[PDB]
Amino acid sequence: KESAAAKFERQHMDSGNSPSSSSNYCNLMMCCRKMTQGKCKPVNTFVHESLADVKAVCSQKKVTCKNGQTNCYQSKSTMRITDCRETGSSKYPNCAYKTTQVEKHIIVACGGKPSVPVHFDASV
Amino acid sequence: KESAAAKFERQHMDSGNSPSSSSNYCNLMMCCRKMTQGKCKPVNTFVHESLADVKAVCSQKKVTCKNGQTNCYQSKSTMRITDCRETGSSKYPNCAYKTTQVEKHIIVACGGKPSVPVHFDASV
Ligand SMILES: Nc1ccn([C@H]2C[C@H](OP(=O)(O)OC[C@H]3O[C@@H](n4cnc5c(N)ncnc54)C[C@@H]3O)[C@@H](CO)O2)c(=O)n1
Ligand SMILES: Nc1ccn([C@H]2C[C@H](OP(=O)(O)OC[C@H]3O[C@@H](n4cnc5c(N)ncnc54)C[C@@H]3O)[C@@H](CO)O2)c(=O)n1
Repeated sequence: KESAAAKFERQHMDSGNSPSSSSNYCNLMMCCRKMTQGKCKPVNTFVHESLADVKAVCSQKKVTCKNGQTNCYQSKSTMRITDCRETGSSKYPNCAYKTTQVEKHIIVACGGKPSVPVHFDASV
Repeated sequence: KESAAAKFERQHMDSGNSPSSSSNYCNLMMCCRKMTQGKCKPVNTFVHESLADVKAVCSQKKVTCKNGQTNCYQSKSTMRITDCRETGSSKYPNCAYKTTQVEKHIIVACGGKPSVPVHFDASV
């Protein structure tokens, strides 16, 4: 059972965050986009550019993926992205992430026809 | 099954939003804070201030609640809040919300011993 006071805190209190400064962004989105089911996905980047701008990376600088595969492409320009990384304290099922906003080039692996991103490799 | 290109979109794409402009803030927070289990809570306000600052309202301008109850209090200073309201297409179990950030005085009902917030009444 939950107190009326505890209920007010759960429903109405979000001290330290807001839609214009959401440090809980990754915590929310990783849960929402289903990357915390069964285990916490360790790292995940969210890209804030247009889908067409990202599909287009498949047409830019060919590079080698981190593991060595050779179907990766580096974006010509830096992109507005958000890095989500588990915190040192993160313990499933309470997956915790550090939200970091940055502008960097991205490298994805592309596949199929036409060639579209099917894996996010790195941010540089 | 889900395709690799679809998986990539679900995991890495969020054009039009970011930790500094989270228009999906409400959609995310209403689900997280448990206000969409069963049905979609119609309206809800999130307060981005310290718990101390919100509890302190219980010591401010006594006023009558919307329904006529008289244990309501209005904040002397404005507060950073976010109004979450269901949208036209919102229908359980797919709850959708319009996020609106504003700065207004809040009115809450206080109760218990000691007196603390137990209900959010309105903003003004
Ligand atoms: N800055 C970073 C660094 C890492 N990451 C993430 C993305 C990766 O997940 P995901 O994009 O699902 O990719 C993993 C899936 O992709 C596939 N995959 C891996 N390498 C591939 C390749 N070269 N070509 C095609 N598919 C590949 C299979 C695998 O299930 C994860 C592990 O590398 O780390 C990130 O988001 N931001
Ligand atoms: N702009 C708005 C408009 C509406 N709302 C929300 C908050 C209300 O939820 P909640 O705070 O749980 O309040 C409901 C609970 O509060 C209690 N309650 C209602 N009035 C009370 C009062 N005057 N004193 C004590 N408890 C009261 C019991 C009930 O379970 C909900 C329904 O009015 O709408 C909002 O957040 N922002």
